[PDB]
Amino acid sequence: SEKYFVKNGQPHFLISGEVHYFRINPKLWRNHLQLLKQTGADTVSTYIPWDWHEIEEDDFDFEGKTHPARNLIRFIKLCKEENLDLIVKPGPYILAEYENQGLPSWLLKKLSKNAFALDENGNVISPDLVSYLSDEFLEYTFKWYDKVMPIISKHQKEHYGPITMMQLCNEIGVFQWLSGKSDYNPKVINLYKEFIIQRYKTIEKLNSVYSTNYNSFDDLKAPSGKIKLRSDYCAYFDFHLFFREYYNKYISILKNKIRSFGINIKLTHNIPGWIYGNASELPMLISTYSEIMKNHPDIIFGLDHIPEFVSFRNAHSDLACNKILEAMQPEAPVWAAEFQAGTREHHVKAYAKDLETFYIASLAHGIKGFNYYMFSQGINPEGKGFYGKTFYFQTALDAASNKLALYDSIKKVNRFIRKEQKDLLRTNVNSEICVGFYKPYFFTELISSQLLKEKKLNVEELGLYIDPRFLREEILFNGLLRGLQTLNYNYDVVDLENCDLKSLTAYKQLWITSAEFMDAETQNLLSEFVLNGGNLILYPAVPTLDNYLNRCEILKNNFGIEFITKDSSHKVSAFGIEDVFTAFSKKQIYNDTNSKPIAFTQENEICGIRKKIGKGELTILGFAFGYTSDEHLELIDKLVKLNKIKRELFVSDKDIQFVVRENNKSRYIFFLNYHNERKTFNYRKSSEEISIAPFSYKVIKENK
Amino acid sequence: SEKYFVKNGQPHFLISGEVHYFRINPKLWRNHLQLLKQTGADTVSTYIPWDWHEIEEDDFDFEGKTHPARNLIRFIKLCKEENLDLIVKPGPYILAEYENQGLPSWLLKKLSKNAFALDENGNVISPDLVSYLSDEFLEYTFKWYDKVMPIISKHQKEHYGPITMMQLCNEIGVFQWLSGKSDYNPKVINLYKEFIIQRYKTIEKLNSVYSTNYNSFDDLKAPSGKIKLRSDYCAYFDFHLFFREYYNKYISILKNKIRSFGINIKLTHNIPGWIYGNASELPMLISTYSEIMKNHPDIIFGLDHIPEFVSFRNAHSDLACNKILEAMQPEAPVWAAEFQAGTREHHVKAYAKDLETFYIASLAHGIKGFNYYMFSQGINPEGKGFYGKTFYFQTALDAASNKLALYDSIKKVNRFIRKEQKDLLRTNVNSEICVGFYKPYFFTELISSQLLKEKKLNVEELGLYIDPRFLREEILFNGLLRGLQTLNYNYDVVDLENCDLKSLTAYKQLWITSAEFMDAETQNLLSEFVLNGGNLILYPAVPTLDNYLNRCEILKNNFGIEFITKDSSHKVSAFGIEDVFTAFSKKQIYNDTNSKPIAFTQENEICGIRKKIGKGELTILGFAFGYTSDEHLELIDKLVKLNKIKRELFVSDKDIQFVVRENNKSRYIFFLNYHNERKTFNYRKSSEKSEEISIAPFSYKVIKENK
Ligand SMILES: OC[C@H]1O[C@H](Oc2ccccc2)[C@H](O)[C@@H](O)[C@@H]1O
Ligand SMILES: OC[C@H]1O[C@H](Oc2ccccc2)[C@H](O)[C@@H](O)[C@@H]1O
Ligand SMILES: [Ca+2]
Repeated sequence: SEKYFVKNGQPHFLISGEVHYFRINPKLWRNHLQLLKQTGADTVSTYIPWDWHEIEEDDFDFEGKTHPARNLIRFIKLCKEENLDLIVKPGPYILAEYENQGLPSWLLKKLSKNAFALDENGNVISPDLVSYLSDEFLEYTFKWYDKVMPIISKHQKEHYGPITMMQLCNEIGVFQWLSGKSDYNPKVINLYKEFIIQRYKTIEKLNSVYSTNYNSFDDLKAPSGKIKLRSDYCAYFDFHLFFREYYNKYISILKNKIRSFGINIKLTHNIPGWIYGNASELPMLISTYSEIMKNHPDIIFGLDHIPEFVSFRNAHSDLACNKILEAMQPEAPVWAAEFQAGTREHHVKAYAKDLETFYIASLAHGIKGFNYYMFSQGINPEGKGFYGKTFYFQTALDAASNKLALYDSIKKVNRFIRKEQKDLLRTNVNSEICVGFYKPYFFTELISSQLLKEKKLNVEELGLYIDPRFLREEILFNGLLRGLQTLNYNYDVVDLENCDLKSLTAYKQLWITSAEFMDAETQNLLSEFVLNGGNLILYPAVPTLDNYLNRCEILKNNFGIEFITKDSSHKVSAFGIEDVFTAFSKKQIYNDTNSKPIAFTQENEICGIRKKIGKGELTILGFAFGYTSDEHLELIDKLVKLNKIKRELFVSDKDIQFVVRENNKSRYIFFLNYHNERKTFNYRKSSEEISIAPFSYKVIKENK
Repeated sequence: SEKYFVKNGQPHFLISGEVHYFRINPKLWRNHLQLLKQTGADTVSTYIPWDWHEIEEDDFDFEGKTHPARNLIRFIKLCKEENLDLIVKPGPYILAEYENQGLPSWLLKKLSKNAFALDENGNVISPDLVSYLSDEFLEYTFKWYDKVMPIISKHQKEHYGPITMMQLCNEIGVFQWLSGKSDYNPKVINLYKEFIIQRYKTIEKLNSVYSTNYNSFDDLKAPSGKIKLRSDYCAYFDFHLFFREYYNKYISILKNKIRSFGINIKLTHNIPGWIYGNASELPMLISTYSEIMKNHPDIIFGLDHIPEFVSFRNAHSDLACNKILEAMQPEAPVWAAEFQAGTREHHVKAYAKDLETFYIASLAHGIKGFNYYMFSQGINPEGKGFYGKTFYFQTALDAASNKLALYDSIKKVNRFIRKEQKDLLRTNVNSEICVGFYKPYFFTELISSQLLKEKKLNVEELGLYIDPRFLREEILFNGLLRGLQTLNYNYDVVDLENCDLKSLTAYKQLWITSAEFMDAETQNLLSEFVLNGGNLILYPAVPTLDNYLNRCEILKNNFGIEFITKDSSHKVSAFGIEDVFTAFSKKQIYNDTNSKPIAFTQENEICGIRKKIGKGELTILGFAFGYTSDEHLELIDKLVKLNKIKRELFVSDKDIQFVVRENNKSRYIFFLNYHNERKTFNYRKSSEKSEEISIAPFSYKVIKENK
């Protein structure tokens, strides 16, 4: 049932280290590789920078003719001689704090204006930033692939070379995320028009959905500026859908070109979204790959994990990300393509004792492989660094292959992983809670994000009051998921899109965090789930609109629900918990015919009910809570206990986190102390008395 | 020369604990006070909530007649019996996570719409947010003062009562900051119009400064919306000046009213600005008090320190804040009105082992007094909690008066303080570096802040490239001040406004972080500083404009500087350091005349020079760096060594922070490990058998030397 990497027909924990040959003295290449191998790592990973190897137009150096660190061929040869597999990442974009993000200077000087990503006025967004589908960009990308891909092909495992995986490009769409700017290149906009024509067929159909007054598709302009009208929201929503198809068109073109060279190894991509040691925005980035993930079963996405520190402040980020990736990519192992080792930023410390706990927590949280990023520090050649001379700090090895504090932490964790991998990789957690992932709430990177300074989405101007980004960050990510992890309740996440009803019935509860809008297919799915015998917890709103904010009351009508939205105090009572702080004055006040009232406003109006529908159960809360008080943890605990869900262990200290991973023969108990306090506690199933240091861990094995 | 509290003509370390009588079973009040006293605390501090005591309009209970915990009079008498002095804070605002920020529900229901803070449309900003100078608000505030102030007066120290200090209101302007919404109440806009007429006298004079074409003062409207023209920037700048006068009028009215009750105790106010464990915005909030601090020498401002954790991620916040308060309030001790104990938010943990280090770091960083907030947890009575039933977590005492883990940390710190306070309060750090505090760069809370959502200031639209908020946050707060602390070079901060040259002349170096604008007074001051023998480090710009973005080239002309602004790679070389990443493509390129070139662009154009001017030295760098790379620390170190400034100690681990504090009698060495690593290091004094020390993660050592 578990998904994991395989070597010699047995479960294999992929342990990779990132070592940038182009940033290391080649006299020390062998020493770096030997020290990486001696930690128990099996794989080494690097970019192959286009700028570094196509030194002038149609002048390629892979042999160190012009600089010894351009000897890619020797580096590949050394990986094989030192018994490491190799991951290669030839771009065209590498990012990696490399000047021009890896594109050649000669290329960026030579490209015409229409090869660049353009703002709505037709101005170049950045001299760094090409249009992914530019004819000229792809032609030059293809000429780079024509040189590097024959080398990669010849050095595949198949041909007793070390190369086992290749990444296509790097964090596709990350520049639109960080800037909050869409590419309005006329070639992109023509592709958007085609998408829209393909989707709606006639202007009459688009007008009926958007409430627009176009006489033809010629009238239609790409959305831009703030959303003022529901028609602007509709247009921006489809513009988000378009970019997900656009990114699939791009990676498909690279993939087909790669396959033409007989490259049959595993293809990868990498997911950004951490910043300042928080990952609450990474689900938005995962959502931009929805069309890639549906159309490429053979491309493995891995996570870029950048925790920076390890404490209760960010403990929930990596679990929530790993669970959402599992939801979106159920047929591949959850792995970290970039797994923090040292720090990209000198002033943002990465402590060995923090990262060691992160590595063990990551195992608890279901990770099946990782690539330490950066295992080895680099020195930027010839000022090719965007920032200073040095690439990364507090790594396992400095750029001269000096061992640093993190080295012995990685060796220790790797030795544990190698000892346990055969059993540990085959373990899962017993989740009786399912949490719905509704991707359209996440489709906002051009209008609502932590990184976008401008707020292009203001739901109150649309006659709404539940903002999807507030819902998905504060009520879901930092609220429910943080709360369940803090309470040591296992959950799984399920992608509600095309979701199999049969997959939902294993769970005792399904939790849906709902705004005022939800498509017909999802309202029908939740209707059928409850009628067939499921237990649904739904808050803060019964939805009444579809994704285009047109009337859709399927779930409301099927459940016999009636409500009025009314203003009250932020505080409610729920299940006899007084003073539960809620996000909104406006709440849903429910008619309680055939219902049990279970939550009350300060004036005793009914803002939550329970109800039997068909064979199933409904709990509807007409208010939004996250986790910002002890009453929130009390309320989640009461909700979980409605359907008699139990934690695996009794642990005497509530502030110890545990994860029980089991298969038929083996149990692992991961204890995690995310607190600056030496804790002593005892545990038993639902002497045995253990002490854990601050920001530390303990793993116990039990045979069944 | 140190400023410290004095008790009976001796240095006194003010150690207070916050204990909310209104949130504690009154049968347990005495036990809370006894346990606070047993930590060596000398004072207890509490809000007196208007909502709690004026239970209905004109129905007052201070005696526990309608609820036992309304017995303020008994709580005061218990403070006296348990030998604790008392700080009282009757508002009218208390915030304190109390429903309606302390204002009575009956008041907010009764007030007419023109008592509230309004947006530009005339919509109520928040049902909890009054207009400070609303006639209706002040009439009810005065009726509240009429009942609580006679009690406070009767129980003052000079009448043998325990009350020694009183806070006026609570964090004035904290609501205008957090919403980024200014009050457009007609009372406020009318006061602004009077302020503008008084400032400019004639519409012609205002039009000459702003470059506007108004026919009369009646055509001038309060600024709103984004700044698009230099005229919009001028209007918003005067609007900021007006709000500083507005807050001074509010506090002046409360002060005048209080003094009429015969209340002669020390008056206080409290500075907000920490959020998410970072204080980089606090200097903006303290700048909103510029006019109060000039007009009220007798109101002592204290800091509200909320670090949440204690690591390299926030190590520089408390020192930079303590130094900036000293700069604005040099005649009073640096103290924390609210000094984090436990956590206001269940999900935001406060570890005893973090806060213990914070307490010791605060001593190293020159704190002279504090009020542990919260010493005692509370339980909100009668649904009065804004956010939940429980007030604070992980405190020294739970609501029931049980000792929690933090209790023994506070007792340990208090014990050291009581043993050492006689010498420690008198100790100075030898600062040879002075950093200039240029208040106008901070005057942006209506247009540019971490908390404002809609950014109104875009300097590029004004033909500028150096944003004053980016400068003061990243180049100064997270850059130079962070860098000096990390490198263990002592610095002082000086307010450049009405700054006496004689106060600058004691330093080996003055560091000025400059935007393209700076007033004529400050350009003249810095000119005279260098001519008379001062050593000035100035970056990233020679300014060429005044506070209204009109021509002012005084400093440029006095220093014989010629420059052109040119685009280049972010990276420069400086003092032989290659690949120094700088914030901007645009750099100042200086003529080499009568100067040594010491920094070069990628085209080897000159973007920094050193020169001798009169008896002084000038170092100008035409590029912006904070601390986002190792090269930045190398550059700060190089600049400091230009005048042969030395650290107090050789320490074998550069990641150990230290402060040496000394007087004639005593030397204290404070070592601070802001890192999750057990560190073993050695040290010795820079002049004149190295000592070895092992320090735990996130921990401290203090060494006392006699002589
Ligand atoms: O911290 C923001 C992002 O920082 C990087 O991405 C960029 C891309 C362009 C410029 C700067 C950072 C990382 O690759 C990405 O994983 C991360 O989420
Ligand atoms: O963390 C934001 C602020 O949080 C509080 O301020 C408010 C004011 C109003 C509403 C909520 C918090 C603290 O008193 C203040 O010191 C702090 O800077
Ligand atoms: Ca019904």
